Amino acid sequence: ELAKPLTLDQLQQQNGKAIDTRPSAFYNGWPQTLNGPSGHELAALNLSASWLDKMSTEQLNAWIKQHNLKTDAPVALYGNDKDVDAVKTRLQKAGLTHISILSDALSEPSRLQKLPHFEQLVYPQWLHDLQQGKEVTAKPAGDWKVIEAAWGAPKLYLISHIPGADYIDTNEVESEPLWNKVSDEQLKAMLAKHGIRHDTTVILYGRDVYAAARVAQIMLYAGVKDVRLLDGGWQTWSDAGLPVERGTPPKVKAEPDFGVKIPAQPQLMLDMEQARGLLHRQDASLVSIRSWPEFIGTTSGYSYIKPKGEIAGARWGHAGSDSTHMEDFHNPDGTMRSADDITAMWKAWNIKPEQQVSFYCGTGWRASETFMYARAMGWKNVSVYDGGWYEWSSDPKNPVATGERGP
Repeated sequence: ELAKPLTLDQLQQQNGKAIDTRPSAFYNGWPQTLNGPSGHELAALNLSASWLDKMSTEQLNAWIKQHNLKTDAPVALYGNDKDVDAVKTRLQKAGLTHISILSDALSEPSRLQKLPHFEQLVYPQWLHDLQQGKEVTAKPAGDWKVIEAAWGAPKLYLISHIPGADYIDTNEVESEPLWNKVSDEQLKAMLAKHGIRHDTTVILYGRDVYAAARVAQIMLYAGVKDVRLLDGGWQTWSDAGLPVERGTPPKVKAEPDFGVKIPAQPQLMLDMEQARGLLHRQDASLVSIRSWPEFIGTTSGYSYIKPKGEIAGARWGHAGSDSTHMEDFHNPDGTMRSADDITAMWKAWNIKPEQQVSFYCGTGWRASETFMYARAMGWKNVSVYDGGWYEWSSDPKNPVATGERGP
């Protein structure tokens, strides 16, 4: 059973921590109802009851230690009753000894904290409701498109996809020889074919978030003003049990006139020499979003990239276990991890919002995901260095760092 309830001020006086047991969408800032409260209590941690069946004892234990919860320091939970009880039970089994309810949680909307642009990382019920013609928070200001992105021709999309979702093949936005973005003229044709003007809202999802992210960032470069991602991609829609549609992509009405000159935001993409110029500075960071084996030089990550090693002077931004995973940015349900947590992860390696920051990996997909998360987090000067390791290392004169090493 729960300890004595605590108000936030009592919690602060007793040096405790608040834990928001709601899904991350609500933690991030999505209101649970129209004009409803937006965000989480100050310095709150997010442990969503919905993640518990995907977190082992080890995983929860690591999470407790990584957030500096002391066994006997008060923790005050909030959210719905059932989610609060589920969290309480696991935390008790993990050995926390002072678990209470935060009795005034969410009662003062003006004191809550949120992702500066949480509305860029959407969630399934929002998108269903949008589709159904309901009023939603942060509604698209005008026309909108929902689009699944994956490599190659539609595969899983044919079996199942989000109702009314188009499909983009990532090969429409990037190509040989270097898996850099196709030309400004080719993006113009791709935008037109997918019914996208600069003032069209685009919501992108993939089986893998980074596929969506990559399309997304390249559309932001071109000039689509309002581009967003389904947070956690397809598996969140699947998990929610919402309706699906099947079969080939339906006809989309083309938009032959984009309505501004492409690229409207060239600064969001950096070339080799721009990337080079960030290195060895405190006011900028060129950031490797590659697995640690990539980063130290054990492997290149890619069957088609012979060289091994890292851009010398690049700072490690974390990423995932191999070249096609992104665990270091995901919660157990595949959604973006807490901004406070990403922020501390990057700060430990001297990566900070006040710097000019550019992310890269082997060819750009993982860097695109981190780009979109930093955008949602309010980071004002971020980009992707497209060519990345494949480009960097294709010239033997570029400097390469190797081996285990710290900040």
